[PDB]
Amino acid sequence: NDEERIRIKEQGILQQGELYKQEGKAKELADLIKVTRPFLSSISKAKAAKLVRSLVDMFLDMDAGTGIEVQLCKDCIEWAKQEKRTFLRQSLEARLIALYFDTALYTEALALGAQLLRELKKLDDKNLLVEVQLLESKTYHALSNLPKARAALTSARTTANAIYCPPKVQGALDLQSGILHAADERDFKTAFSYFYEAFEGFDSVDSVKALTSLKYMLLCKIMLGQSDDVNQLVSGKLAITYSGRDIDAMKSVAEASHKRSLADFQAALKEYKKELAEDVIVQAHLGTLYDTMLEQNLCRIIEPYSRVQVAHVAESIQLPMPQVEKKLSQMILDKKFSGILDQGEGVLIVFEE
Ligand SMILES: [Gd+3]
Ligand SMILES: [Gd+3]
Ligand SMILES: [Gd+3]
Ligand SMILES: [Gd+3]
Repeated sequence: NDEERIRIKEQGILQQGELYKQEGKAKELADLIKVTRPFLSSISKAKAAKLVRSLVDMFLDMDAGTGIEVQLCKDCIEWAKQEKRTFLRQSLEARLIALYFDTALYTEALALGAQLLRELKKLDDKNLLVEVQLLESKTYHALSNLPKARAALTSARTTANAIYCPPKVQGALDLQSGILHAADERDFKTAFSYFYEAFEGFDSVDSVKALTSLKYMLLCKIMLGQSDDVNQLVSGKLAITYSGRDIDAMKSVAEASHKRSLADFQAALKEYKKELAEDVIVQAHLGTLYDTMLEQNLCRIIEPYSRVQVAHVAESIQLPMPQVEKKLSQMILDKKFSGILDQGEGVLIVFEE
């Protein structure tokens, strides 16, 4: 009866907290957290955290107002400390770091991260340490500090060597390595391998992450100029399943690339504004991707000529000529093209490769 009426109670609380979340009543849920506190002392420290963690998770998926969200976390952490529930305090603090990150509150996502690690490093069961090291790698990268983001991730993967992780943890580790080889625009080749490991690892487990990895595999393939490969990849038995607007964007960019068409690439950037320009990681490579498209299109226009009017190239790509001259002279300077320019009577000469 008493091993029983407490179990029905745990259900009760979660279920009502669940109901508050659905009809979006943040105030009452903040109250539910405050009110359940006495109760928590009648169950194991371990079952306790489970409950408290579960509820704050409910609060943070509510659009409750960042400040109110952050408050509620500092409140529960405060309470956890003034109650000596260390494991839970720590795991609450980890959830707060996550919140700061998703909020763009990055200097504090570092400050708390800095604290919690000192603690976590001096202990066993490094599962949480991983969470936090990867979270650091994420936040350092969000702040543009590549070395210290690479540095944090190397730790994480080293920690994850002794343990055997859940696929979703593994997955995130491969997504990060993926992101970070790509970030300096320097190793799209191995960046791709991580994204493929990530994809292989997220597939049938977490399929938003799964889609994201695939998408990024495609990005890299494009970025390598290997956008022919893109079809065969999507084609394969497992990828098809993942059809959507994200995949259509990549296929559509891949296509502009194969066709060497800037006009198509402009078209695809604006039809797929959401899937591309608004994707933090894609958006990172759009700048230099834009260059390749311009160059490729220029090469395509130039290709039949051994000597061509700059005005002709300019009408053909539809850009002001002052600009178009400037670009071609840069390609010549940078050994990106084998020709020379008659600034005088407006002509570009092309040499036998
Ligand atoms: Gd494998
Ligand atoms: Gd190939
Ligand atoms: Gd539209
Ligand atoms: Gd004359």
